[PDB]
Amino acid sequence: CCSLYWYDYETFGTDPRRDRPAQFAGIRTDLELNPIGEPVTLFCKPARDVLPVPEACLITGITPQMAAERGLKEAEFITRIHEQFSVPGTCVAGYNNIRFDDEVTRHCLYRNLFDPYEREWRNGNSRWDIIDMLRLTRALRPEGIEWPVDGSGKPSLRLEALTVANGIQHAHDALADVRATIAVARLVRERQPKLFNFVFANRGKREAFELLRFGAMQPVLHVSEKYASDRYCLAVVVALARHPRNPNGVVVYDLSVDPTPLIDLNAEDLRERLFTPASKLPPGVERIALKTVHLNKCPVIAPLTALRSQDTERLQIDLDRCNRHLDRLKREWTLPKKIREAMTTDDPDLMLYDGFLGDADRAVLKWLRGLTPDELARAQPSFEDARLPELLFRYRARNFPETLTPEETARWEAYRIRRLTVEGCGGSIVLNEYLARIEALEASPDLSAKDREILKNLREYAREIIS
Ligand SMILES: [Mg+2]
Repeated sequence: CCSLYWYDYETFGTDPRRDRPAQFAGIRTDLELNPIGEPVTLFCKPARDVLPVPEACLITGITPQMAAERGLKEAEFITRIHEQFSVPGTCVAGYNNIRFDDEVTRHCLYRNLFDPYEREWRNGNSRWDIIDMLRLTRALRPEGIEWPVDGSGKPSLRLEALTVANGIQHAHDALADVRATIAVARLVRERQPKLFNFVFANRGKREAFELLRFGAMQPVLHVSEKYASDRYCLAVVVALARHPRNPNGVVVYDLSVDPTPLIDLNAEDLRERLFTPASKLPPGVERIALKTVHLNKCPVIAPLTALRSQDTERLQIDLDRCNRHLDRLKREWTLPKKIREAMTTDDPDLMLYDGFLGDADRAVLKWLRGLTPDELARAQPSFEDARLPELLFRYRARNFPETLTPEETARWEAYRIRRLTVEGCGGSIVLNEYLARIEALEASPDLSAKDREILKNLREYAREIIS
């Protein structure tokens, strides 16, 4: 008895690690994509160490004042989301959620004393994202769907362009985005049900690994944001090695690129070119066409035999050339080891991926969360993980500031102000940039009345937050 929970954030900036959520929209559906129960819509009050990015507030229309006025404390905000997410059998899905919104969720759970991952895998739960399914559909079975292009003819998967081009539309608040996501998913399910079921059924770690055929040197299709839109985000790849550090990474080679440099260079030169940003490569030297597949992120892979002859022709795929390159790679006994060889703080808010929680810590965290604000002030717990002490403090200071001692309040105030004002103290943006970016935006000739009010609100928020 499983369900799909579709969601989206509007946030105060584009850095999931540092910029906090402002709005959440959620809609649960059955596996037919028909809604169950009511949509959820929540605002999150910004804690008093938050400085939003001006441009984001203009795009969303959401000021810190609006969020404070209509929202919940972050603890309750995330607890209500966590409730919906952790209902057994729930697959939590969205549109580009895995590489953005889910990171916002992980960091938010983390700060608020939840395990960042349990909602993703316990009690039959899982994740999904439709963006790579759409990339595969457009690349491999585009029939029956209008694939929009922008003004200069470049391909676009933007939610609004896609929905209008296919006549399933009906502004950018989170709720409209979520409903448009569900509708786009329905459209794929209707026009290409077999692909839809293939991608969905194969979305998990185990199943994605199996599709890679590691290590039979079998070429497969892989779609990714990292491959060029001019090639429909698709490449013919082969899995060559497990990633040295990331246990969920498999490194794959784009068989359209001459592998001579990968074969000929030593481990030192290979590491060098592989860590040189493409912009900084010398002239005549292209990049090493290796790419990491993150098995835990619902990567989309299909067998080479999914190509019909019109698809190969349409995608301008040279199978012989790929085969020729594959032959050369099969001959190198040492290549996997060489690849693995070539590929090899402080702030608790920035240390989510520094290590996993123990079973013990998880238990004390749960107990602390069950307490009332008063009980929580008296707790005096003991942690195995070194990150949790300071982390517990900020959680109390942000959501329950009336619960602090006089000297605790002075500690919060020192941290709070220097996060708001000094570079590298947690925030993506500090007060002076915030004001400078407000100035830049104020100088433009094409501000709406609404834009001005928002920029006015932002000035007032900065004035108020430092007093
Ligand atoms: Mg979104």
